[PDB]
Amino acid sequence: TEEQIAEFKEAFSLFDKDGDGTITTKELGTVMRSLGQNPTEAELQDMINEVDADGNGTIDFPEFLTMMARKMKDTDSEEEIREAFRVFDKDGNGYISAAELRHVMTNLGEKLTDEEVDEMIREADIDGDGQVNYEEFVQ
Amino acid sequence: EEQIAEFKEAFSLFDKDGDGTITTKELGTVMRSLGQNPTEAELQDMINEVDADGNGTIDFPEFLTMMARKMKDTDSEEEIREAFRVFDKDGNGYISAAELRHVMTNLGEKLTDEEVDEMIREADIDGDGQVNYEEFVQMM
Ligand SMILES: [Ca+2]
Ligand SMILES: [Ca+2]
Ligand SMILES: [Ca+2]
Ligand SMILES: [Ca+2]
Ligand SMILES: [Zn+2]
Ligand SMILES: [Zn+2]
Ligand SMILES: [Zn+2]
Ligand SMILES: [Zn+2]
Ligand SMILES: [Zn+2]
Ligand SMILES: [Zn+2]
Repeated sequence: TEEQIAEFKEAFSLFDKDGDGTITTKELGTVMRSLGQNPTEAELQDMINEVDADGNGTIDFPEFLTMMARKMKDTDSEEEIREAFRVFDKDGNGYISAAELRHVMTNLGEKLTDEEVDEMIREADIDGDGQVNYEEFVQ
Repeated sequence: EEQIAEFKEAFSLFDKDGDGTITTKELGTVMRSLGQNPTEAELQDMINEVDADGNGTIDFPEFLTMMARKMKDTDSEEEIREAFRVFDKDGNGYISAAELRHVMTNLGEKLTDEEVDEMIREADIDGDGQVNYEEFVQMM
């Protein structure tokens, strides 16, 4: 456990009174109340929306992690996209090359022709440089 | 950091014609330049241990495998595990449904609770409701 997952798993399961894997405004409100806080039904749905990546109005364990990390959903989202980008950028120079895309896609089970790889890099290459950078990846 | 600049320096030495790939011909020239007379078979062999895409020649990412001391199967397994780690947000060794949904969404694939639960279904071989590493390797 990191800056403790185990503790966050503890916390989450306190909040998630009914064990359904999500924390509602209802359940969130009960806990805040127990600590002598009086949030409104809007303050609560706001607390949830800060982290509600799948937009369902409720907090699942992953999104709960965002909360615990202090982050908003947009920031958490950007960390995850970067971890993805890093899987492809094997040499870590900030750009995915055609060879890297082909190499890693193949290693992840998706064998692509030199045709399909060159096309995928074409499409995403906005800077015009023959390589896919982080901002370019983000689409 | 310095490792990669020197690996990049090395690759360009080998890849005399700036191709972006290293052939048995080019590989053989450098070995010849130093101590050895490898056979065509020995060279094709050297390449085959890192040729992930099977095209018979060494590109730069495959060249990194060599320089990491690895074979292609080992390199491949590390890259899968890095992928698995993107999904396993809490790092306990299992991709939950909530995790798959959460990370797919954040990578620009919004899936229904329906499709996520199906995806975990199909890859979940031991029936525990979660996708472990070996199960992930199978799904890919
Ligand atoms: Ca609940
Ligand atoms: Ca570019
Ligand atoms: Ca190759
Ligand atoms: Ca997990
Ligand atoms: Zn949610
Ligand atoms: Zn997240
Ligand atoms: Zn790169
Ligand atoms: Zn060449
Ligand atoms: Zn590799
Ligand atoms: Zn399983």
